[PDB]
Amino acid sequence: GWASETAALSETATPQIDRITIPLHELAAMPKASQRLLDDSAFDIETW
Amino acid sequence: ALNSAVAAE
Amino acid sequence: ALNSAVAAEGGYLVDPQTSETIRGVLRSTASLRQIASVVNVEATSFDVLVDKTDMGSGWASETAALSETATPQIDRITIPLHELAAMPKASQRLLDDSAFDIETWLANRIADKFARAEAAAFISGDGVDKPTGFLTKTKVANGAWAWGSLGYVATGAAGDFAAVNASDAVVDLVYALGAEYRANASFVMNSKTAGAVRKMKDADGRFLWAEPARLMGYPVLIAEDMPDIAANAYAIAFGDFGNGYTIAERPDLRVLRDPFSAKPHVLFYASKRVGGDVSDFAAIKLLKFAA
Repeated sequence: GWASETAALSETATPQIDRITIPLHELAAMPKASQRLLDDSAFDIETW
Repeated sequence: ALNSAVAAE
Repeated sequence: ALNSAVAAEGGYLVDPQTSETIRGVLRSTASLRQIASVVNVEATSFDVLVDKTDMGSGWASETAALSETATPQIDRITIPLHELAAMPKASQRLLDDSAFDIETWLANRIADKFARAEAAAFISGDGVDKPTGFLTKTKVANGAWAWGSLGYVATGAAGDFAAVNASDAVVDLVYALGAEYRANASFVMNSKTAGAVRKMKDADGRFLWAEPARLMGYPVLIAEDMPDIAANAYAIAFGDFGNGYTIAERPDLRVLRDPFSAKPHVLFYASKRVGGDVSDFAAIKLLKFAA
């Protein structure tokens, strides 16, 4: 508030804070590749 | 004295 | 830029000049401090050591075999040294915008009010929390005078001076006070007992008493705290207050500004501490109006 030349001047306010939690999940993919296919093909499927 | 609002004080 | 009389046509340019120092009403400063014994003391109390009796002398003969003689007994009177506090509340917006030095103005005014308020304690103050004045000191009629009391002489009629002869109670009040105490002794009255004394006159209409306004060659302290002429009042006192009344004090005016409790204000707390009662019971006589 402003002020009154004759006032109690009470405690006004204070920011009530909030905590936001970033949960930090994991992102995972597991593709299955055949041990035949990974060996006999000409293409580098392991890096593809 | 007291406050500056009311003149007589 | 026309005339200064009307405000609109150039009357706002004239900005009236304020005073140099903020004045005040000038109340009575006659406070018994200039007639009593002020002692600086940094303690809780003050103990005067008086002698309530005297020794003995011999006039020893040529062949006398002189024996013992008296040696006086000694009274300790304790000055309690109470404190006197005042705390006005002043606004910070005033103190920042109020070009007069408001802090030292309140200091002057608090010192004035303390010098005025300790006078009533010096004169008619009681025991608790303030100096015990000389009026509240268990008066015992003169002639039957012992050490633990103040003497008085009585005027006669109940609410006035004596009808047949006046100015006699005053003069045997003077000559019932002791020879050495009258070297520097003073009357203490107030401003409307002094008026009633000056209004007394002889049978012809001429007032019979002849800037300190002394009475019969003795100075007069115009107090404002002794009672006026009542039925059993003690309106006029007289004596050697420089030996009779001991004021004990600290000669400083302790000021603490308090910006925290009253938060938009400043709240100067100023307090000196001062005490005192009678020290020599023979040095003050009183005027009772009883009989």
